[PDB]
Amino acid sequence: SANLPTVLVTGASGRTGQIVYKKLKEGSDKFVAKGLVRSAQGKEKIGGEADVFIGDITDADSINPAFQGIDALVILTSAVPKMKPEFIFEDGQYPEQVDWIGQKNQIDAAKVAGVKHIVVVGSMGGTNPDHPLNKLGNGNILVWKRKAEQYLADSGTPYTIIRAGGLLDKEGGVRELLVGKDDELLQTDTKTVPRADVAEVCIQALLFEEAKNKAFDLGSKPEGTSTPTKDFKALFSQVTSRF
Ligand SMILES: NC(=O)c1ccc[n+]([C@@H]2O[C@H](COP(=O)([O-])OP(=O)(O)OC[C@H]3O[C@@H](n4cnc5c(N)ncnc54)[C@H](OP(=O)(O)O)[C@@H]3O)[C@@H](O)[C@H]2O)c1
Repeated sequence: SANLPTVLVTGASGRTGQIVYKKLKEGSDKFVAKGLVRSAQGKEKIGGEADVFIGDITDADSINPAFQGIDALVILTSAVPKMKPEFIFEDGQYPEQVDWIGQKNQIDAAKVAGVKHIVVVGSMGGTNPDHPLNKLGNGNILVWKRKAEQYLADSGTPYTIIRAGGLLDKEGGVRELLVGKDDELLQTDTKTVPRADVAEVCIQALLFEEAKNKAFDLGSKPEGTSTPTKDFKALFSQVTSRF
């Protein structure tokens, strides 16, 4: 409902996705949490609870049930490279299918259900088509994720696109978070961010109107070189880019 949003997080058994899922449950006062995962193993990993759905984002009908009644969507799905030390994408699970098409299906499902807000987590690197990450498993992962991002900006639904720096497994809430445009943070040594702060930014974007129709790159300052971001109003306000 307008005042108690049902928020679906997809890739909810993912590393960032599961922090988003728990934070929607921990604070299941301001939100009703709902998770989408790819397998029964993923669903059990996260508590196996009733608000978790199983589906394949490359099969639009298999994910449609999860979208019923939702108010917001946080997309935390990604094509994931597999190792045979050389990396490859499983068949029909390339960034084209998973990140472009897989996300297209979420976005289309969400418009149907009348979602007020879709948040998507992506990656820095998308202003440069020759970026090293695109070579990984011959995928063009950043190209396809950008396509999904542009498709989301295009759809008419209020959106927040979060292009994270290198993901860290470090404590959330303890860093100054930095917000950039067009990969500019990649010139710095502040171009990486804990998974738990990306998760926090997804949830915060839900709470502030200043986050709607914004696209930014997300980095952080090392813990101890500044005061932790506590004021997300100010943070979102410094963004002016729509893409
Ligand atoms: N790794 C980095 O340092 C880096 C840097 C910048 C940005 N990012 C971006 O940040 C985001 C979050 O990263 P993360 O490492 O926390 O994510 P992650 O652990 O790799 O999780 C991605 C999730 O997507 C799910 N998924 C993949 N294909 C699916 C499909 N066929 N149907 C349903 N679910 C599917 C995976 O399911 P399973 O559990 O079943 O595998 C997984 O749970 C990603 O978009 C990533 O591109 C990553």
